[PDB]
Amino acid sequence: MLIVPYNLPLPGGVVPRMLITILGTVKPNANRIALDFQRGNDVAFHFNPRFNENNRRVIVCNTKLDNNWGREERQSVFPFESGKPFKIQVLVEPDHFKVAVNDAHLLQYNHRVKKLNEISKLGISGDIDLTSASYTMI
Ligand SMILES: CO[C@@H]1O[C@H](CO)[C@H](O)[C@H](OC(=O)c2ccc(C)cc2)[C@@H]1OC(=O)c1ccccc1[N+](=O)[O-]
Ligand SMILES: [Cl-]
Repeated sequence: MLIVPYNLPLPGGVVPRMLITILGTVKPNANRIALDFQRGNDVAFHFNPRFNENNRRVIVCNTKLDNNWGREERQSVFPFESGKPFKIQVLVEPDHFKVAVNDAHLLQYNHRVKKLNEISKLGISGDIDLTSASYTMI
């Protein structure tokens, strides 16, 4: 078990066939989770489950450039449950991040930040107990 917020270094950034696995349990009164794939201060890929946005559950994805949030991509398919263990897998492909939760495909997010080899940190934060965060080459 790790202390959140947690920074996972991604040395030399990400590359196609890099599979990032995040294992954790959602806290019982969860409001939000965030994965932030960072290129310095920019967020190439913000993955943000929201448990209570207007009494709905939604996943918000976005990019932050020069400290400005861009256009949101939203997904109502919401595989997280308060109190339950999850696995998030982010598979880097040539043109998008592919996200599967609990071995079920969830969403794709097209690369807005092009410099994948400079996306050198993943921030993990929010209402989770973090069990592990790691990556491998498939
Ligand atoms: C102004 O809205 C932004 O949309 C951005 C993407 O487009 C980011 O999701 C932003 O999240 C943050 O940057 C953020 C929020 C809180 C903390 C502690 C750290 C970062 C932020 O999101 C929120 O603050 C937010 C708004 C409504 C419901 C739930 C949340 N939320 O889960 O924080
Ligand atoms: Cl870029």
